[PDB]
Amino acid sequence: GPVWRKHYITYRINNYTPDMNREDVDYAIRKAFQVWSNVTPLKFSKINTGMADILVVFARGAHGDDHAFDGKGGILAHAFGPGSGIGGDAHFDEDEFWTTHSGGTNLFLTAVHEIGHSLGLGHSSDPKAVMFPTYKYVDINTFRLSADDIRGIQSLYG
Ligand SMILES: CC(C)C[C@@H](NS(=O)(=O)c1ccc(-c2ccccc2)cc1)C(=O)O
Ligand SMILES: [Ca+2]
Ligand SMILES: [Ca+2]
Ligand SMILES: [Ca+2]
Ligand SMILES: [Zn+2]
Ligand SMILES: [Zn+2]
Repeated sequence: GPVWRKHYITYRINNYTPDMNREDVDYAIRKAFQVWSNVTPLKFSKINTGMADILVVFARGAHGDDHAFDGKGGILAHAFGPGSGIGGDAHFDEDEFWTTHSGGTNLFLTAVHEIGHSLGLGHSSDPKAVMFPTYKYVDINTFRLSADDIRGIQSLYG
């Protein structure tokens, strides 16, 4: 599948969930990109204007693509693989309740998984991997990529 053919990648947060403090949204997404730059040659930068490689969106229901959201629960988020336009973009379901913690849905952990998709990673069958296809909460202050995640991303970059 496609991969980014460049080392400097930009992102942009299109809008903010009302579920969280703004600076906490900024930090969760930043930390989530950091998980992947930790183990690859990629560098991620947040821009506040113009076109970014990865647009970060909060939206509910039908939101202008072919991956409608489904209300609270079920699908939490989705992301497009590397490429032009909507490629790379990561959408988060506003009908979920995003948090910094174990309540509602953890935005950081979700974003790590979704940014894996934005970078061109598929799913792992290992329940310990962040790329396992089903959301499972782990403590975020001690989060670490599984060895399966690392081999997956390192198969694509670096
Ligand atoms: C359009 C969707 C069907 C695909 C999407 N779905 S998801 O919201 O169910 C999702 C989100 C996060 C995870 C996840 C798994 C492990 C750790 C952290 C997040 C898994 C599934 C996904 O796999 O990213
Ligand atoms: Ca949902
Ligand atoms: Ca894009
Ligand atoms: Ca919400
Ligand atoms: Zn979408
Ligand atoms: Zn997934």
